[PDB]
Amino acid sequence: MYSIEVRTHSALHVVKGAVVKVLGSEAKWTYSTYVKGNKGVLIVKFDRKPSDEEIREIERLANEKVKENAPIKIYELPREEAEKMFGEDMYDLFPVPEDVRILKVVVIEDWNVNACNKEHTKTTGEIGPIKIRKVRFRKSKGLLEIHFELLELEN
Amino acid sequence: MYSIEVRTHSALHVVKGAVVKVLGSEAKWTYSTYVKGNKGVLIVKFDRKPSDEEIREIERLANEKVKENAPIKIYELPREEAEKMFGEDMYDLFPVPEDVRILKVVVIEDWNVNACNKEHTKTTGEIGPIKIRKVRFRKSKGLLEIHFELLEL
Repeated sequence: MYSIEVRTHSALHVVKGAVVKVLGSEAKWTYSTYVKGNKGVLIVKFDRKPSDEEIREIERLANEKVKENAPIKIYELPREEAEKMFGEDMYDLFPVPEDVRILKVVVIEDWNVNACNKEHTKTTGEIGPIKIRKVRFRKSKGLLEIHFELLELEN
Repeated sequence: MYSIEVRTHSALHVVKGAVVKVLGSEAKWTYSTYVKGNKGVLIVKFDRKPSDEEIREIERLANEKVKENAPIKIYELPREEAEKMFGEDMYDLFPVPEDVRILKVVVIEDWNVNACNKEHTKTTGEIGPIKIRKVRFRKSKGLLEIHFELLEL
């Protein structure tokens, strides 16, 4: 039985994966993230405002991965042997400081790979249904904002 | 008489200004910077590889600002103050930590405004001629790399 913030934290990886599956490689770079209670904000680098349809497909794909109850594997490799095992993709827009040389790369098979040290749930089913509440595109910096929240319907 | 590093530091702001004059608003966000001796690397967020011509125009503009010997004014306002004086423009792609509440905004009139705490030269003339050695565009992250160096003699 995990907290709601650990839940929400894992959802970020799930939503990130769905964002990429719908929008493609152009949206694979995370700019930043934020978790507060059952609310989360994923900001990914992108160039346009997704149509309401893509947004729904993102949400549905996220929720679908939750139902699949896939395992969230947390490897803890070197840096390079993590580097050419997962590649560039495990990093965010702004890589981790060089004074770090032991990465905890969180992975969800064929979905998302990210260097993260926060606490995660063992499987995706423990996250629960995710709902996207607001999508904001910021032309200037070219950043896409995905606001979502975990739901409490018996979960 | 300033060091080479302080000179190079200042050139960054000059080059940044030139980069925006040529490429426009789309390139106003700095991703990161690096100074080593007389070499500098300005990485700005952008979506394309500038043509050889634009690169030259950047370089020429940069050097033109150096000859103008304009004053590099270093204001030091409390955080929320310098916000509506200079606006979002004084920041980089990734803003400064919230645990900072007193900014040193370096400015070059109608050229560039940036929150920086490094040491700068009083005027642009003390920077000297700037030379761009390599421009790299990274499609994936959408970042443009402007490598340059100050000249000697």
